[PDB]
Amino acid sequence: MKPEDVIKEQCARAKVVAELWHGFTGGAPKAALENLVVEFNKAQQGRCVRPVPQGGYRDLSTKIKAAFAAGKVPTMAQAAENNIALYLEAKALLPIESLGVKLQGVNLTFLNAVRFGGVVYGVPFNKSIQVLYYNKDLLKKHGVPVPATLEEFVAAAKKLSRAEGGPVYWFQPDASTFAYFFFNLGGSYLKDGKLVLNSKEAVEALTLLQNGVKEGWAKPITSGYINQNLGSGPYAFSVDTSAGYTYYLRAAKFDLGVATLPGRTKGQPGYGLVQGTNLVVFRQASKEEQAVAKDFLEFVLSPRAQAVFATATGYVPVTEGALKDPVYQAYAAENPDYATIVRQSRYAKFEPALAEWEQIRFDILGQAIKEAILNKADPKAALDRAQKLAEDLLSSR
Ligand SMILES: Nc1nc2c(ncn2[C@@H]2O[C@H](COP(=O)(O)O[C@H]3[C@@H](O)[C@H](n4ccc(=O)[nH]c4=O)O[C@@H]3CO)[C@H]3CC(O)(O)C[C@H]32)c(=O)[nH]1
Ligand SMILES: [Cl-]
Ligand SMILES: [Cl-]
Repeated sequence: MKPEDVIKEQCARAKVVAELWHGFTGGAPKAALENLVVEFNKAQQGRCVRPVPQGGYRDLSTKIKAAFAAGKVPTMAQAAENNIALYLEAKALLPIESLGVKLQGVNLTFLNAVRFGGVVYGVPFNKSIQVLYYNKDLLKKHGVPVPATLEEFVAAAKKLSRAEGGPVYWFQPDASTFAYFFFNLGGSYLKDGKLVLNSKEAVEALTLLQNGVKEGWAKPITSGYINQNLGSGPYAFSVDTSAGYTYYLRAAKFDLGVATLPGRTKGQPGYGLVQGTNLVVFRQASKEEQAVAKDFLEFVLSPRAQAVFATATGYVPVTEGALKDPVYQAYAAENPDYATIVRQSRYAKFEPALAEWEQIRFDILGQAIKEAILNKADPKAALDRAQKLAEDLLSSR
């Protein structure tokens, strides 16, 4: 009896049903969301949440845009900060504090990101941070400390790749992995208000990755997630979302390590990219649906819900109270990777919260990165093309 079957039964008997459109395809993220919902729906008297999978996040934004064109929107959806800026163009979003949802205690790294013109429009829900995954066994085998600096990280990848006859730093050639190198080389996407994709720190970041392919220390992954490719050739390291934790744990045939990111110096860890989503509440929803959403949002921000969701997934607990919950404490005392995830969440950067950013990051910036890595395009030429295509897209709206 699958949690989604139990939810279908709950919603059938309910007097009111708030749909929640999401981008979890399966694994621990989809399961944790549904177990949370089952427990919520049990607690209510004929008022229920119905999670509806819409594919991935890009499929979810496409289906939400189509739902507006049809005039049939869900009560709630997942939304990254760029999707919030898009939905605010249509004044489609209910301010969260208008429902009476208390947000005291929500980590300000997460709450500042959902605040637009001083108004909170989203509840942080599944917020990830990039971490350093590694092969504890392969580092021990060659006497290599877990690198704390970018310099150390490059040296380790060179040493281990030479020892093992193959590139040990695995990466997707995408905007998320670029962001780690960009940010920690001192890059910023906004210069005096303007989006800039071809800055010298962008060129430096893409050049480092392309040189790591050429020098035989970096392995581009082109088919599936890094965790779906383990087993083929030697693996030492990747830089990847904390929501990958359970997928890495299931796939790895070696002893898996999680570390804080290599930074410019030992003074501080490297910044990680914040990914994952907020829950938003649509204005088009019925007052009765919005009251369900208010209850469900106060449930999701409860310390026990935050403790169960974060320990099941490797998402970052979004509240201070979650770290004080005994279920979280018992997990963390048995598994030091939860503390390492939280520690990394202190050193956290976001991508621009622009309405156009989904298209930009995938179809323009993502594409320039694949052109340089997979087709050996000059990094500067590839990013100059991305700059002009982004400038054309921004000016057209
Ligand atoms: N639409 C839109 N997408 C965005 C934006 N910024 C980033 N992203 C995408 O969000 C994923 C990170 O979100 P996160 O919740 O941290 O992680 C996801 C999955 O990544 C990850 N996962 C799933 C299966 C698996 O084998 N391994 C695994 O790691 O687990 C989670 C549940 O699906 C990136 C990765 C991507 O999905 O492949 C493309 C990128 C944005 O601004 N807009
Ligand atoms: Cl493996
Ligand atoms: Cl990308």
